[PDB]
Amino acid sequence: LVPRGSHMPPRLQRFPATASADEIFAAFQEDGCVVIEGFISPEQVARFSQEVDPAMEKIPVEVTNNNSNDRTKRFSKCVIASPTFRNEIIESDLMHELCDRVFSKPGEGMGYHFNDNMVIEVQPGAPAQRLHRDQELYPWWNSMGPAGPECVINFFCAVTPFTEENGATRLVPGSHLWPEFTQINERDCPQFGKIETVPAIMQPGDCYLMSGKVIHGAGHNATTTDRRRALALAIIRRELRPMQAFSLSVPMKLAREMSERSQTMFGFRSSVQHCDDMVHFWGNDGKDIAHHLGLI
Amino acid sequence: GLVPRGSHMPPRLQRFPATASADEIFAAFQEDGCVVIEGFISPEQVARFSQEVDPAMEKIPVEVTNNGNSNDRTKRFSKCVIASPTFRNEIIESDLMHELCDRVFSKPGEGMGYHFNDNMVIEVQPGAPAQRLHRDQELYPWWNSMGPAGPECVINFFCAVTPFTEENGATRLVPGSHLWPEFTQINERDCPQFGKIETVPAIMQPGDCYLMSGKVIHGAGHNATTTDRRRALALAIIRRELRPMQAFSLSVPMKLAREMSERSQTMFGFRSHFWGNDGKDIAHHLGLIS
Repeated sequence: LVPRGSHMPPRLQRFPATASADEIFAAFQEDGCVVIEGFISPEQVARFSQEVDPAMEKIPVEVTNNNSNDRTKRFSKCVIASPTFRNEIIESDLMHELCDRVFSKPGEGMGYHFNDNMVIEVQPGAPAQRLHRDQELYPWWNSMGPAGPECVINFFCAVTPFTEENGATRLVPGSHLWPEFTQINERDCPQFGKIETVPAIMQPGDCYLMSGKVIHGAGHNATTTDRRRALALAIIRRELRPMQAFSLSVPMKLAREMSERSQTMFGFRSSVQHCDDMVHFWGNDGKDIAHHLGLI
Repeated sequence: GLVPRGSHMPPRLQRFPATASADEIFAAFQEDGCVVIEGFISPEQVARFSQEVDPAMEKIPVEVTNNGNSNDRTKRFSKCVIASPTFRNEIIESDLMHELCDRVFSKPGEGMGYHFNDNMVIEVQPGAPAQRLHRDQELYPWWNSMGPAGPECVINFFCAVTPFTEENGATRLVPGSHLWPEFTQINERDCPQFGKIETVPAIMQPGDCYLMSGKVIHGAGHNATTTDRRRALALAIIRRELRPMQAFSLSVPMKLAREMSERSQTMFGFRSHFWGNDGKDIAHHLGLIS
């Protein structure tokens, strides 16, 4: 708390992973983003960081003369690398309940799947990325405005601490409700230069859940020694294409050891949509693709 | 000229030979939302395709349900690559199809902006009820909310494998419905025009197709015949950002994938930055790049 008269920056609500999902969903609806403390346990986060570390050592640091991949290591093969990720982290019931509240329709099953599973290590000195919305990946989505449905949501987990100085993500709460969704540039955004943000200060295992409609951007890692790690669990709706071809690069040995909802998340199993007709997305001539892969 | 002077002029489908300019076909497609391409598939290849899928079509039982869904007295079959050499080696390698797909979907400097949604043999059986009027892009349920200012979602190259007649269940198209100001469900509750919606049959010979926008209202007609099984081949093509209805890269044998050109590998998801592999083309891991 600050002296009376100080300006108050935007509110980023926070809940323990033990709070009711409806009370966390309620804050997600208000602000577009919410911090879930203890989403991952400190021992699970430590084990995951250690389990992906040898792959992360082999990634070189990309340094360039301009970007968002400037001094940032990126690694997406978490299912292959980390048993704690594939056995425990993706199996968070709180994650899946919130995904259902966002994405799933009645009588249709899982309305969502994985877009990506990226580990990020932001090096000391890495610059701050432009303000943007994640749904800009699906370029038509902004044109539907705040009345549009959700494209994507992110559970952005802290693996090491997120501080203001080591570059914690800067969010714009309530930007999912602005009347018009433009790109954030001088030409297109009238608020440009005048958009107040709030960092997502978190401890390891905390995550923020962020709508694809919310304006955000990574902060500058101003430190001397802090290599800030994050795990982005990016989840899209059933009808959108994933940025990783998990079902073609994850081995069937790991597919056979997954639960049915994890197979669905990675495309080892289909989902049934109802269109006036029950339609399989990602199916096989009227059957679940899981039959053919030997998973039923 | 076309209609007797003074009469109401109904909707009509422009027709082009397959040797016409893709620019001339695409102008028609933009004006009306659909266009016939005569001879999209050659007579010899159409015949070889039908014969190659016939055993797959024979092992498909005929439902007689009266439940109003799209499978009542309608056979549907999506394993054309696996079943037909002519399909995978010849029919999908039409330069005109890709030139048209490139004008609908591709942006400069980003490669192919499209891939396959489905490859479906649709054989309407004698007696089949008419299907509901719909837009194909209702499969991506938010798209209608964007209106005619929205971008293109899906297009289908709907090819006649056997003749399409007014009497055997030819599709009834509503040209220009891609420009109506509000895209709603086509039913009594939601559509003010319901019951006063002008359609046209797509009359076609084996090898003809119509290219149709996902924004166009259409529906199969009733097969009033007693023996005419109206066989069609629907090549559905979507933006690269959208999920296919078939998991073609998990069901098509790698043996067939290695015989595809690069562009057909891309159509089926054997080649990729969507659908990638941790920063690299998935075709590397699959062993398809040399």
